Amino acid sequence: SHMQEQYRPEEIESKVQLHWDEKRTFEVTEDESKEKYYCLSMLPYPSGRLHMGHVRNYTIGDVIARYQRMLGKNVLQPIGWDAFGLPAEGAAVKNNTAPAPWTYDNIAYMKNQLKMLGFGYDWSRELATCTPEYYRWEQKFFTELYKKGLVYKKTSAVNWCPNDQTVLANEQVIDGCCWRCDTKVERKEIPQWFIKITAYADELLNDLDKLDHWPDTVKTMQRNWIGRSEGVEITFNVNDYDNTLTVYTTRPDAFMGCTYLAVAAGHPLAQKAAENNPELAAFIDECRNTKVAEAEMATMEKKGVDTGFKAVHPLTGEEIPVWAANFVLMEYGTGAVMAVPGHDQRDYEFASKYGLNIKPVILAADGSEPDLSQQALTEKGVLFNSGEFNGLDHEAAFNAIADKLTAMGVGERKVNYRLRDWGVSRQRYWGAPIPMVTLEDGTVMPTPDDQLPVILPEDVVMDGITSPIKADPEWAKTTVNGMPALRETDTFDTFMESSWYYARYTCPQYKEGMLDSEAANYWLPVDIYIGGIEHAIMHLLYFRFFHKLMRDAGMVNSDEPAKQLLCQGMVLADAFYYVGENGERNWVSPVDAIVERDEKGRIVKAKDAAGHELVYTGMSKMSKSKNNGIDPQVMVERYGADTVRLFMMFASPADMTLEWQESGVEGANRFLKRVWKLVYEHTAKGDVAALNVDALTENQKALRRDVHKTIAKVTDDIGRRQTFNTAIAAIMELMNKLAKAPTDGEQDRALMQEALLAVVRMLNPFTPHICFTLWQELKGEGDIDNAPWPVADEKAMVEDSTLVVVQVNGKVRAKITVPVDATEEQVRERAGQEHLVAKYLDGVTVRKVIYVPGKLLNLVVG
RNA sequence: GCCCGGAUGGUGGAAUCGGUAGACACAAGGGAUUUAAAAUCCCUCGGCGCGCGCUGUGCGGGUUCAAGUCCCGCUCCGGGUACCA
Ligand SMILES: CC(C)C[C@H](N)C(=O)NS(=O)(=O)OC[C@H]1O[C@@H](n2cnc3c(N)ncnc32)[C@H](O)[C@@H]1O
Ligand SMILES: CCC[C@H](N)C(=O)N[C@@H]1[C@H](O)[C@@H](CO)O[C@H]1n1cnc2c(N)ncnc21
Ligand SMILES: [Mg+2]
Ligand SMILES: [Zn+2]
Repeated sequence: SHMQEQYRPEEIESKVQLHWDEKRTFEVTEDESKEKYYCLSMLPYPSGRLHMGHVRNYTIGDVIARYQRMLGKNVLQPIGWDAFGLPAEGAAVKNNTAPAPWTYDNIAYMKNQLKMLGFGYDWSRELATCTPEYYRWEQKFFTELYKKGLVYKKTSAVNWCPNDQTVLANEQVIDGCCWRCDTKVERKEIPQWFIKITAYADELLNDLDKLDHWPDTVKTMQRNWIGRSEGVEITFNVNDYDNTLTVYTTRPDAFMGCTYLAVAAGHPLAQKAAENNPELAAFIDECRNTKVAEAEMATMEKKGVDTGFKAVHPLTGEEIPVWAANFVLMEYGTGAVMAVPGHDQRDYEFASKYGLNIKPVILAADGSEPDLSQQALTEKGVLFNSGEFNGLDHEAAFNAIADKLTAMGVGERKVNYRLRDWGVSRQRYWGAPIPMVTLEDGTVMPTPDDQLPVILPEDVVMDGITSPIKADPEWAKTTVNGMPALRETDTFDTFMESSWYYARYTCPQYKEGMLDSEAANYWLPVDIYIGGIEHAIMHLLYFRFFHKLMRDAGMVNSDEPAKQLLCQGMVLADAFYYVGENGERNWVSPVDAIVERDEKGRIVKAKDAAGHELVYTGMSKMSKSKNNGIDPQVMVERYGADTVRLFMMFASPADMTLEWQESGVEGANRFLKRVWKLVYEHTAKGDVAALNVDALTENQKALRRDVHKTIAKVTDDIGRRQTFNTAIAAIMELMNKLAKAPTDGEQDRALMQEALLAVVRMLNPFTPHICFTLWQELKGEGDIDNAPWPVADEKAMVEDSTLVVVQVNGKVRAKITVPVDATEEQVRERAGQEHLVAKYLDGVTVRKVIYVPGKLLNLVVG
């Protein structure tokens, strides 16, 4: 029980971290007496090392968790591991191991790094998603979803390197060819399992209105991703072809100006025409090189070839040419469209290139015929050049042609969504196996309940090309309904495990079912959910979707999983690479790469310690993929966890995208030494007297105002705003004022006790290790972790005056202190007494006066 | 391409509901203690020409008494784009 002069983190931090582990401070149960607060950070993929992206996410959470703990609540802050994934396979092959032990090594290493950063997690509720204790229940749930009719199998496009005969990911393809071998990747239609997320398309879209504490950035992204759309599916007939063509459109009003139809590459009409036509056959085989990604679909030049078959326009009775094209999506809509080039900018460029007919049917705003020499007229208006449908407005023209095509019996109104169904089949090893069984009959059915879980074997060896569970034919064998059967070798998408980990944290050792609803509904829904903006759409839409499925199974009460979403900004860093000797992308770290910069700041050249011409790919999010992550363990060993934690929070507000930099860490270490020095000098003098409230000087009253005003600001900045940089900045101001304040008399040292006890509590969320020690030295009640959050004294914060700015034609000339209860006439009189104000008022008249109470006075002058 | 964000001194940022632009820090320069250094404490710090005047928040216009903040048109950079997680 003795404080050193010098602040030594290495001696303090490890000793306090053991105390938290041994006393089980952050381990919690479902306490009915206390108020719950579920503070959830998104669980990491165990890549190997942590990086400053991870540190920002998990400090932000731990700040809120420790803050909410000090408000007197039972705070659950869990931590787990999204263990399944693609990187584990490639790394296992490269390092000559299996994917399982590689993943458990990386979990072990990262568990240490998190513990040394001192995040108050509930380690008794730890989860690894690659263990069968976890994935047994999602398998069991998948079979339940099949029996409800929410699962179905269909053919879907997949990236396929033809030589190796393996399914590649989107990341594994680069610049057309495959990243291993010099051979072009091709689209391959392959049967896969899907879950009907479109069944909950409206509910996912509509419930965004109820999420008031989610940011509008994420909500509007999810609305646009789902893309609910009311329109008409119009059917056609073809001359020398039996099968009809159905097309979707939101603009049936412009149907009479439909000069041609565009068709997707993988449409069954195009296959019939390609038998005789040699150039059309070459176009379809060229569309094999089209990648499975919407980025490369639209960015490329919109090419096309005439099919030959002429579709009959049902209303006009005219033959129109069907065309193949590489900008028309297969899975969105039917496959084909009703291309109106006169009133669509995408179709206009297609019609202008190939010289197709451009028919105008919609009048302009003024009632005049449109001018379609330069561009299309996307706007909606009155019809003309459309037979019986002339004169009608957009609302009438929508209904008229819809009622006509419903009456004719070759058309119907339909609610189409952009949202496609969630394809969950993957053909890799390191994943939870899909519980489906193909019998010797030929019939497919779910794996029965007694045979679950379908355990993935960890003890294996991988060649790299084919999966071990696929390669060995003995694994698939089983016996269902008293006959031979072959279970599904496809494994789940890793989003499957991340779509219910939040629920399983409430009851992670529960052997009887998927969720213990007593425990689940106590904690759920999640109060604050903290992740990257990267997961705005993909994960967060599955996350919610899965909650609604679990609700309909009677597992959980709430309609939504998370109350508040806090999407922190991506921690950015530069990313370099060089092409290998066999076309393999070797990403070099920024530390290794020597760089020559521009005068503005941009990068021009990029060498490395070896000597390769590196390819600079701009700033990008820290990740092991691009090899630009910065390990915090170097800075933690040098400066301490608290220093690194405080710097991450001080550099920018949570939601803002930060470019990572080393310059700034020294300011945090200097600040903590100043806090340590002020308490050392204070406590060394001795104990303190009781504080006399109404016996202070004007300096002492003003100082105590700034103490309680900081408590009000820091409470608002942490609680409501999550602007931790301004909260920390506010405390830095107070510490500078406390340093200058003399602590000679008993009233000053009594004030300094209240100040330091307040400042140490306000810093505890950010820098918990140093504050735990200083709390004992200031002689507070128990541990700082469970100690109460400071409440500001409204009597202490009362002002006797306020600053008023004086402007003359919107430009500041003087500044004055004025009493709070002061009229506009008193402020004008005081403002006139200033010499810089009266300088510009002479020779001219006061035309208009603008006065903001207690803030600003602007004099408009002629 | 499409959807969603971002840009403020040498650098990260502040200004919370249209109202003092640059709080709080880092880096740099000079001064002070110091056996020299480390460590600590001071001073200066957007630009152009003074105990003053104009100008200044990525670029071009606009509204207003007042714009970093609101409106219209752009540039550049990030995130997602359905098999990275
Ligand atoms: C639920 C599941 C789908 C999550 C998934 N397992 C996952 O994302 N795993 S993880 O290892 O990549 O990250 C864990 C957390 O850290 C954030 N993060 C990652 N990189 C950065 C960065 N450069 N900057 C800021 N934050 C980053 C990320 O959003 C997440 O909250
Ligand atoms: C006045 C011009 C009318 C225009 N010609 C039109 O009908 N466009 C379709 C519809 O209006 C819109 C719905 O999002 O996208 C188009 N669309 C529908 N399905 C698809 C698809 N599979 N691929 C590309 N676009 C599509
Ligand atoms: Mg700049
Ligand atoms: Zn290949």
